[PDB]
Amino acid sequence: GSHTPDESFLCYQPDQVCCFICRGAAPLPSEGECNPHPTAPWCREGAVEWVPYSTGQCRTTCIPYVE
Repeated sequence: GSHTPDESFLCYQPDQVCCFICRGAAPLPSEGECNPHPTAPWCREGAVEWVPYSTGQCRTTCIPYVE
């Protein structure tokens, strides 16, 4: 789409939650779905960044539910 900057997707799993801001890629699903979301206050609140994504470079982290 005329090239777009970084973007984050909040994925959902039967018992997990992932926050990722890619850089030329998309949200890789595994056992649930995902939604559109610029970034995440918790992503930075616990991780930091990323980069290694099959189709592109990303930046963010992953973690279980609230438990």
